[PDB]
Amino acid sequence: MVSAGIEAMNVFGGTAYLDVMELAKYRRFENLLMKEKAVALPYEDPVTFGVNAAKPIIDALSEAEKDRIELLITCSESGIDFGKSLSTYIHEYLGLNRNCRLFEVKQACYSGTAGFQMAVNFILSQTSPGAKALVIASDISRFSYAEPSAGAGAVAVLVGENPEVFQIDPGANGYYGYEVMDTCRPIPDSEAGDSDLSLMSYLDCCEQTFLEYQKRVPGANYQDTFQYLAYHTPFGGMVKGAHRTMMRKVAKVKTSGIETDFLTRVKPGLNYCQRVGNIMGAALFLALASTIDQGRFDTPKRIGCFSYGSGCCSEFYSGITTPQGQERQRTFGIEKHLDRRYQLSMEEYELLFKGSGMVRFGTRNVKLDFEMIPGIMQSTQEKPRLFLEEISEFHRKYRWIS
Amino acid sequence: VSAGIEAMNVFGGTAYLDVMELAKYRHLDTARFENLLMKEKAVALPYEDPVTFGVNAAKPIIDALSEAEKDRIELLITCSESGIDFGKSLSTYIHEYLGLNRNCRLFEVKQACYSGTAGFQMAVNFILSQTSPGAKALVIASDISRFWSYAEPSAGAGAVAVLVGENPEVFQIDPGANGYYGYEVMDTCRPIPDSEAGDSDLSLMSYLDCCEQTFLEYQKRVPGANYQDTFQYLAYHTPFGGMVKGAHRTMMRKVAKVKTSGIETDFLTRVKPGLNYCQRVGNIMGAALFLALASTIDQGRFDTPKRIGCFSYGSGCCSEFYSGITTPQGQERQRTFGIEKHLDRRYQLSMEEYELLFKGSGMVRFGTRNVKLDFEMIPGIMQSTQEKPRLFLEEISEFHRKYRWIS
Repeated sequence: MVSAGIEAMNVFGGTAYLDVMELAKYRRFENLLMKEKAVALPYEDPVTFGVNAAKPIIDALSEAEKDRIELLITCSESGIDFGKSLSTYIHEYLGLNRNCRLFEVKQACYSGTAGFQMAVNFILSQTSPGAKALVIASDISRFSYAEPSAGAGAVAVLVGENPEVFQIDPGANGYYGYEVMDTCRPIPDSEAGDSDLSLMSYLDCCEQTFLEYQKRVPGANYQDTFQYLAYHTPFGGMVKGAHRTMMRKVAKVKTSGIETDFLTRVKPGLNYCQRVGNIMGAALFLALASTIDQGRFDTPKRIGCFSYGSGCCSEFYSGITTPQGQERQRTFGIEKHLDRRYQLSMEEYELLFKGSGMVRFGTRNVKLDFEMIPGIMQSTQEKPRLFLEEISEFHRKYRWIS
Repeated sequence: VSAGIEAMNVFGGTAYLDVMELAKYRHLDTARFENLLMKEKAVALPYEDPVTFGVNAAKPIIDALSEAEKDRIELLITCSESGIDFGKSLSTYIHEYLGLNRNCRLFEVKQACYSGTAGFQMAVNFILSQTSPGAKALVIASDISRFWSYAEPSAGAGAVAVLVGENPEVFQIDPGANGYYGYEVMDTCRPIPDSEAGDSDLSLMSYLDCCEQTFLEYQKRVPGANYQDTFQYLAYHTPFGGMVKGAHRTMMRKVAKVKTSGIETDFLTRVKPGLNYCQRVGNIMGAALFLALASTIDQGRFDTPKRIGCFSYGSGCCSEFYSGITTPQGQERQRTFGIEKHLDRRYQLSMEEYELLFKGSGMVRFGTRNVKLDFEMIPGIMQSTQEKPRLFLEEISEFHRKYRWIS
């Protein structure tokens, strides 16, 4: 009847980043498909990241197409308020039409997929024919073995009725959730709990989501049905591990062919995760976007996506991306934008770390210095970017910088 | 395919106090209270939280379902601004203690008091999408107020659970009949763990702006819609009855453009029913509109199917106006939950008991890592009423919450 999914998607992978191994030295042989991690500056927040992710999408839309954006869901665990959604600020600085539902969803790293699935149902519901939605997953890590791994990033996803970049397979969904005692975020500016069960639950969910998908999609098969696979990816290493486990557990193939399957179906999805680090609720979208830019779509290919969030909830779902989709995605130049970011030295990193306190969950009044790390602003010369200028009686003021 | 509320129930606290009594005991200007239609406010005990409230709201709904119907619950959204964690959703704990099937999406939505409606509208679209035919969803709006001065007597605690599905006798929504409107505004927000801040200076102006613009958007999509004749009752986000009375008046002048003399009558026949339960509970934030909807259905007249119009607002802000039909059968279903009876059975705090509670509310405070709760800290309350089993917070251990059923 009516199709639904991603019409466009873009990644904002920070203004600044550091070299993961360098930071380990300055602080052995883990070395686990990490290379770079993005780092939120103090004049940056989840609004900044979300707006900067979504701006290139909105820029490319006509005035009429933009006014059809009628749902803006931001997905995060880096909330700035217990009641005010990040979506309010984002709605303002992207200049969206007021005829728009806006809110924030939260379930650890499942947030993005939850937001996306609700957006998809808005489209399929046809409660507003021709409408679009914008789902923005945005997370940052402020502040031992988590520090070099923990990133900052956002992925914006425009959803609608002509989804050349990722047309979902309606109803082809295996969702699974249950309460588990796991690493959570019970304190304002930090984490707590235990990643001791994390992997076990991720793998449990990974299996059970696919089995639920098979139950609703008869004939589905983990090896042949999917030409690429994308996973919630905190770091490449554990996804490589989880893929291996899936091929033994579920696909039940011989050990010798697994490395090949990983390289052809999963490695493309992992490219951008190495440039940015764990971006939590945006990690799966990042991997999806990596998959689409780094893979091959001479003809339409099916991609299977697994989403997981601690606590926990999870979902496995799938969609088609076409040659035209991949073309659209290339115009955003994600890789080029990653190449242009500013590399912190360890000394600069220390100035940032000691400065991150001035913007800390309770902060009522603060004025930010964009020159606090002198080189960064006037360093690249690109499209305008949003930054946090000040907090005044808890209300946030943002500024465009060219 | 139809969609909407198949059942709905309210949990209005274990304990409550008399609002005027609390104003006196705090030595406040009684005048600033006198026309606001407030009587009682519910108060979360320290052994209660948004999970407790949510679970207790939803339990009777789940009890009334067959095993098979319950296993079709595939979406659990909880709607709050009283979150307990930056990433772990209240839905995880609620999913556990209601015993739902693991084949279920779960998460939390947040936009001030719009949270509930946002959750409910996403749930409706799950049903209309037919991505899982026969599936149901459960949307639970749950908020509590822990502890500026003039908010204390007004600020309540409560939850409303809403089962959404394909045979909605209690509120069948009108698909696409939706006027949503939002924009950024500097308003009263919740930027600190256990409190509020900002300014209710623009709040009313924005609530009224939104109330008008949502209906105009609704008209734009529903040609022929009319604020007076189309809706046999109207429900609003209601923090307290007084401002909804005011906002209805304003709407009848601004939008319906009727003569001043007939407005009081229109308020009494179309709005006053919806305000009954709010007086018993106080402002329950994201659940307030659902509370008023439930009040409307229990207290109104549905000899024949009536259309109800609902206005949802949340500071910051976002808002939506939408409508549905409720049938005589719907109102019957709703009566089986005995909401009024449950409100009658709550424990009334004295001011001395209220002080013990207030000084105790600190031990359960957003950052709390380890605590053991005393259910006898206010001696009379537990073994007071004799009702179905109820969930309470027993302990927090390394940030993980443990809950207990008490018969």
